Amino acid sequence: PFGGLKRLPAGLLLGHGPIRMVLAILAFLRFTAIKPSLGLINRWGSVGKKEAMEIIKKFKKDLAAMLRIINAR
Amino acid sequence: PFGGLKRLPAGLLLGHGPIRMVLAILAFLRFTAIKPSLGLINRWGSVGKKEAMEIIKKFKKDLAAMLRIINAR
Repeated sequence: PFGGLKRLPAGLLLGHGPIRMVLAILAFLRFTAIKPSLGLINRWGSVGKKEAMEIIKKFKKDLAAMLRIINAR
Repeated sequence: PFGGLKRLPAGLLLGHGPIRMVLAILAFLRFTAIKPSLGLINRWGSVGKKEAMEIIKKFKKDLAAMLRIINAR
């Protein structure tokens, strides 16, 4: 009925939480052309290049999976 | 400040709202391995293949841009 999340965890949109979820909500804001908060931008600017690259590349493969689901539907 | 979004709009996690934002939050839930609600699943299964392909391909361009920014940092 509600799925795994009733709402975003407190502080996420302000840059607090696990780095993968912070980068995912940053991706969500970019997908929807919404400006992120200052805390979120600070978090984005402070993540190590390596771990962020890994996280975003995995996001890329998640999108690829969604596209395959759409094609196969 | 706190960015253009203090919280997700009402109903979005339950599948209500513009299709781009609904697919963006589905992407977020996939990125973070969180199960979507039945309403979101219904939206996902009901969206036109063409329109969803276009939206998700644009998301792929957004992730490419984020990766570009990380590489530039």
